[PDB]
Amino acid sequence: SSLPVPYKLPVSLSVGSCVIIKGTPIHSFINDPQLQVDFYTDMDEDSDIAFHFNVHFGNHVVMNRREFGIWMLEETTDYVPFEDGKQFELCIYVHYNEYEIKVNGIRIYGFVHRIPPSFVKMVQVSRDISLTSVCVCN
Amino acid sequence: SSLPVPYKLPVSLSVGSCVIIKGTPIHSFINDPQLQVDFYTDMDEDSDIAFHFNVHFGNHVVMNRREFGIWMLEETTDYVPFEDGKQFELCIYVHYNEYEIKVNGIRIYGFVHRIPPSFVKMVQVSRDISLTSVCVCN
Repeated sequence: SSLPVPYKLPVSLSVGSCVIIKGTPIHSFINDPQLQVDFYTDMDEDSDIAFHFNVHFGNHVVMNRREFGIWMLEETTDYVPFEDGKQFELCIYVHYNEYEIKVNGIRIYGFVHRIPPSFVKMVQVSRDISLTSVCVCN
Repeated sequence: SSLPVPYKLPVSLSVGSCVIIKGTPIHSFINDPQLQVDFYTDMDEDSDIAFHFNVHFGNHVVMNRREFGIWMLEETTDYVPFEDGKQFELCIYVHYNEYEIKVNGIRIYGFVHRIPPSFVKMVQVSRDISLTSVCVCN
C-alpha cells in the first residue's frame, strides 16, 4: 500500500471539494471485506463525525453521523458497484446540501449535511483496503 | 475561472504530497503575464513563506522564501516550458529535502526546504491566470 491504513488525512473541505480515494480490497468478496471512510471534525478519533461511510463489499453500505458523541439514525443502500479484487475509485463530492458518493464513476448515494462540511478537519480511510492514492480537489 | 483568484487554499502538507495546479494564463505572452504560488505557513498573508514561486511566462521563474518576515536569497531559472495561451499543469511535489516543480510533466527545478514542509498551512495561487482546478494528493 502506498499509504498506511488507517490513513488519517488532515483536510479542509468546502462546497465544491472532491475527495478521491483509490485503492484495492485486501480480501476477496467471499471474505466479507469492508472499507470505512470517516469525515471527522478533529484529528481525535472521539470527535464528532459529519459523515461515516462503511462499505460491506458485495453487500451494502452503511452511513451515519456522530453528533455530541452519539451515533444518529443510520442510513443504508444496497448499491455497491465495487468489483471483486479490482482497484476502485471512490469519490465524495461536497455539494451545498449533501455529500455525493460515486463509486467507479457511478453515483450511489447523497448523504445530506446535518453540520456544514467546512467543519470536517480530518478524513480517515480505514479497514480492508490497500490505498494507492487520496486527493482533495477543488 | 472555476476558482477565484487570489485562491487561498488551506492545506496540510507532508513528504509525499503533490500540489497540482491547472489553469490558463489570462494574457498572451507578449503582455508579460505572471503566475505566483506561495506556500504560506498561516492563512495570514504576512506569515512566513516556505516557498515562493513567480513564473514570468516566456521569460523566467523567480523563487524565494520569507523567514521571520524577511525575504531570503532569491533563486531563479530560465526554464519556463509554458505554452502561450494554453492550459498548463503545474505540479509541486514535496520530497524529503525539496519541492520538485514540474511544468506540464517537465521538471524545471528543485527548491530545497529551509523549514519542514509540514509547516505549510495555506497555498495561495495568484496573478494572471484562470484556475480550472487545484488538487492536493498523497
